[PDB]
Amino acid sequence: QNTLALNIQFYDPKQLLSSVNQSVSVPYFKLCQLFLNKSIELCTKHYHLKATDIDVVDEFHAEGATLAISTSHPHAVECLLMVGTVFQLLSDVLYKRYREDKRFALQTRSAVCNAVEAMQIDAKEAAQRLAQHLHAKESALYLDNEQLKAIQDSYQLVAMPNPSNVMTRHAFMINGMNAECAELAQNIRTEILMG
Repeated sequence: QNTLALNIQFYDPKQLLSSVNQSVSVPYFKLCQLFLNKSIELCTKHYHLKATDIDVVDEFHAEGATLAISTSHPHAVECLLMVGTVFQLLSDVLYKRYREDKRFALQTRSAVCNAVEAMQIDAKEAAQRLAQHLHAKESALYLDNEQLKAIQDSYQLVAMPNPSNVMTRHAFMINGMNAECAELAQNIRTEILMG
């Protein structure tokens, strides 16, 4: 399919999304979407792509958000992973701020995936299935051999912990990133927050 997908989900161990008021959840989902749109804009700019080169499949809602990008675009893998990295940094700032203000907020988790041949599922479904097994602030990926080579020098990958299903037995947890990668993510987060 030549597609990569990014799925973001809230971590909600107390099932607060099952009782939160629409008056609070609607604006919160929109603020998460605005931060994600700002990440798309500056990450695509960095990789000489347009914001519209990333498809908004599902806007933020209680069950998460999904983005997709065609692998025909140069830097597609690096760009979508960076979008997830920057969004996760913004999400952590928002969560800490709202909790201090005793406002509703949840931590997020994310996954970037290509289609999974053994499972016969597409990228969107793979990213949704991988992100569902993550905990707060975690990020994971499933990429074909070629795509892994293009980013294993940028990201520090480890095997998934106590994997319980085929999707988690195939994925890698993102444990960290190299110096160039960390500097770029922080600089984009700073540009989005400051001004």
